[PDB]
Amino acid sequence: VGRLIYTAGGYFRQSLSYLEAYNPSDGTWLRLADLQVPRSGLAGCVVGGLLYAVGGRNNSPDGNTDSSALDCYNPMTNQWSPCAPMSVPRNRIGVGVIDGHIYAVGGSHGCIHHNSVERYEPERDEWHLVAPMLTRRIGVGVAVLNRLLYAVGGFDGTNRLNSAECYYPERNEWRMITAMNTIRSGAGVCVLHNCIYAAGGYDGQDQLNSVERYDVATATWTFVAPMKHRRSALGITVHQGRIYVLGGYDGHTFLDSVECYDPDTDTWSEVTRMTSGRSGVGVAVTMEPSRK
Ligand SMILES: [Cl-]
Ligand SMILES: [Cl-]
Ligand SMILES: [Cl-]
Ligand code: NA
Ligand code: NA
Ligand code: NA
Ligand code: NA
Ligand code: NA
Ligand code: NA
Repeated sequence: VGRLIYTAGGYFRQSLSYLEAYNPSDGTWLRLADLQVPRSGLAGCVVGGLLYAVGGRNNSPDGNTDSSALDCYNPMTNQWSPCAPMSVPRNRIGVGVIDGHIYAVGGSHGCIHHNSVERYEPERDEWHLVAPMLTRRIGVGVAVLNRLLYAVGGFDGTNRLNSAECYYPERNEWRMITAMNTIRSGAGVCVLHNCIYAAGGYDGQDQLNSVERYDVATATWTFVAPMKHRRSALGITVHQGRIYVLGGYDGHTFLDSVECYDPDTDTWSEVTRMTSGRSGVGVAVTMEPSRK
């Protein structure tokens, strides 16, 4: 019945295997089954109650490799299971879910900065390429609003981006929308109360604490209250009508801070500290694990 905030993987000196679940009510962190492979720069999402870990990169003292992997965690068994991999490795990926399908957007593979996009069908365990973005985007933020897919910011290999573009599944076409006020790579992007939020990131000079919100009806981005802590490569999710931001990098430290945005008051507050600081996590929300 209760839902937890799951954080998977991340980076602190090397990529991490942690899966931990935060209970915003009783404050606990539950330590769950490790990822099969340590990964940073991955994304998390939930479909049908199952948690998915998508893409990323294994930075290890034995060597570094970008990842095409898709893996699925079932809270009712506390077990990970592999899925079919993506067509290419995608480090610093963004993902969104439309109609029960997972869209993997952008990211990098070595020196390749992807504009390509592909779609996963859980009911067939198959990926299929769809139309590529207008822009190559690593560290791209992704959100779904009214069954359209939005790709926000990122880094094209040369320039960091304030542009955003919108994918129409029925047309299989990408269209540019209004750009953000601020250039951001590695921002946290999510949807809350029918608006897209973009929090934090890196503009090529500073890590950011500013937060802006996109309203489709007006096609305008508007600043809201900034986070307490500047952070790039943060994890973000929505739980019970509030945004949570987890970890990240502030130019000096890998943060363990978790901040929570209340839209009704337009206020951020620090609510917990992760068990260790890290950046580049995948985050999503689903039902708590079966006690056993
Ligand atoms: Cl590509
Ligand atoms: Cl919820
Ligand atoms: Cl994520
Ligand atoms: Na592992
Ligand atoms: Na995500
Ligand atoms: Na896989
Ligand atoms: Na298929
Ligand atoms: Na960044
Ligand atoms: Na707005």
